Parts: sequence; structure tokens; C-alpha cells
Amino acid sequence: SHMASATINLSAEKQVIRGFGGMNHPVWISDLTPQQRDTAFGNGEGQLGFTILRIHVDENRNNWSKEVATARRAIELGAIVSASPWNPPSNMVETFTRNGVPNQKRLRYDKYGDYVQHLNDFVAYMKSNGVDLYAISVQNEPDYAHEWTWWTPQEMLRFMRDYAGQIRCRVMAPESFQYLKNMSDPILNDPQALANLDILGAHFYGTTVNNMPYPLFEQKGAGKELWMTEVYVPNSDSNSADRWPEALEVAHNMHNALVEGNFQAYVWWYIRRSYGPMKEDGTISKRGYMMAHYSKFVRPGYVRVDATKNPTYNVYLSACKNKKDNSVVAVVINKSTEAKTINISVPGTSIRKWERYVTTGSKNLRKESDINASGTTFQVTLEPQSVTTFV
Ligand SMILES: N[C@@H](Cc1c[nH]c[nH+]1)C(=O)O
Repeated sequence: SHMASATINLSAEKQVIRGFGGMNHPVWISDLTPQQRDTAFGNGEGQLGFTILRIHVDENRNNWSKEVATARRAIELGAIVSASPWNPPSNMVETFTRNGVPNQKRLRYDKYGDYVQHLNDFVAYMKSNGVDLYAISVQNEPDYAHEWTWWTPQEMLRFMRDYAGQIRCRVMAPESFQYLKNMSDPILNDPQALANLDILGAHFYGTTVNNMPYPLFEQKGAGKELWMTEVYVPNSDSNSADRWPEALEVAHNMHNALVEGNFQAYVWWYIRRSYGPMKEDGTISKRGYMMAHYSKFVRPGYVRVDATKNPTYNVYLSACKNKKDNSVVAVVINKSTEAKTINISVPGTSIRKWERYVTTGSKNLRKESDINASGTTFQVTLEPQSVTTFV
């Protein structure tokens, strides 16, 4: 009557979750402190439970040592590390005019081999320092490189087809600023380039929900991972990270990445920033608690399953299964100003009790009363303007 229904189908397995996290950049900003590394990558009370660290590949190898402390610590705490370059070493770059704008940067065509060696050198250096990179990217935002190095779709294709097989690591590409398919379609449509791809990386700046599905990747991307490797939402406004109900957009963007995009990873920009998941004082922001609803509970290796995604207006549901014991983690967002009651059917489960943690404008991951199932149905109530994780 006033009650919507949802079904979680534990037998309809979607993508395996790789993880959640954010960026460290100890050259552009201050490195994470030891305390901040634990807060980010630990999963104790008051910690974010991140499992992915993104770092940059500096054009100047003399900066590489600055990455090590944080990356080692992340790995020790159970995270994986991916690395993205913004520019090649300046001796490999040339200028050109793009769309009438002069003095734009690209990798010299005669330096693609030397660029592979630069990337391989970084991989080797980090490995020598106890940082076995999960992946390394060809280029950060090759299609939004006003302030860095541009690659056209065909330049990226040439590198992926003719060079990237020499990289001694998983290769990530193309990290389009907005997941523009023109950057990635040529890779997926060329068998050698596709063979040399390991992770399709994408950013989400201005990416609408209708542009989150990718039919070509569904068709040709078997064995390749799909990662959303950078965003901040809904803005990078100074001191915005505790704004409420604005922060609910973070949860909604993550729900969309997972359910509308089938993404296996979701990685914020700077971990510690006034608009990020960790505030400058080292404590978790409202935006951070939005991330934590997923990161603390949907651990690497869980598998997303089919679940009614939008059971009623302003309510969004995702579900992931732990294949070790077929338990489920459900993250449910209520953006409504009204409370919502959902009958969530989980056919075939032997689970009969969920614990729940709730964030609103006035509390953070507050543990609330357990939900006891009637048979295989869990009736939940969602406070106005809230996110709840059921576990
Ligand atoms: N986060 C990007 C900047 C950006 C905003 N929008 C697109 N790109 C960077 O710092 O490299």
C-alpha cells in the first residue's frame, strides 16, 4: 500500500568487485601522513576501508621515491595500487596545434618505445621498493589534456596495438575524462590492442547515467577489468565535504557506477582534501561516509548481483554477494524527504538477520536495530535523506 518491493537475485551474478579508494599525489599536494594512511586503508571503526590506491607516474624519475611510503603502507593494509601518468618526460614530448589552440603537448611518434621503457622503469622501481603495481595506465585523461599530454583515439590505438604488449604490468587505458567511448572503441575493436589491454579505466566527470552502460565492452571485454579511476562529485567546492544533503550525490554516483556501469572499482580524486572523503584534519567527511557505505562492507572479491535498482522514486538499491558463504551486502539510498519502507525479497537465502548502519545529516554509520526476515523477505525502513548498508 505505502510499501515498495525489491528482489535481490543471488543467482544472477554481475561484476566482481575489485574495490574502492582514491588518489595520493605527494608532489602536487602533501602526502598522506602515517595516521591518514591507516584511516584510509584500514577497515576498523572510523576508517574508510579503501582497497585501491591510485598514484601518479612522475615525468621526473627523481620524484618517484615520494610515492613509496604511502603505496607500501596501502599494500600492507590489503590494498592494490594503480599508477597513472599525466606527461611523459619532456624530452619525449612535442608541441602541436589542436582545434586552433597552439602549444599543445603530445608524445612524439618516434618516442613510443622510449615511453614504454619509462613506464617499465617506474614499474621496476616500485617493485624494487615493495610496491608491486596492479596496473599502470597509458595516460590520464588523454582527451582533456589542455594542461597535460593529449592522445587522439588513433594515437592511443597505435600505442595499445604496437607498444603496450611490452609493458611489464597490467595495462590500463584510456582514462577518458567523461568515459567517452570514442577513446576506447578503437581498442576494443582491434584484436591486438584488446589483447594488450587489461583494464578499461574511465573517469566520470559529467558522465550521465545514460552514458554509463557500454555495450561494446559487454560484447568484447571478456577477461578485462572495468574501473572508474577518478572523479569528485558533485563539485570540488572548497570546504564542501560535509554539505548535506549534497553529499548524497556521492552515494548516488557510486550506486550508478556499480549498477548502471557495471564498474568493478570506484576511485575518488584526492583522498585528503576539503571536498574529499578525508578532511584536512584527518577525519572522515560526509562525502567519505558515503564512500564508506560501500567500501567498508563490499569487499574485494564480492560479486554484484541483480537487484531491483530503483524500487520507488528517490530510492536506489545495490546488492553484492560474498561467495564464501552466500551472504549479501545491500546498500540502499533514500534521497526522499519522506521515509520509505521496502519489502526486499531474497529468494533462496538462508540468512534471516541483517545488521544495518545508517548515515544522515546528523549521524554517521550509526548502527541501528537489526532486521529479522519473515521467510526470505526483509522489510526495511529508510529514514528520510539517508544511506543504509545492510550486512
Ligand atoms: N582531477 C583532474 C582535473 C579535472 C577536472 N575535470 C576533469 N579533469 C586532475 O587534477 O588531473
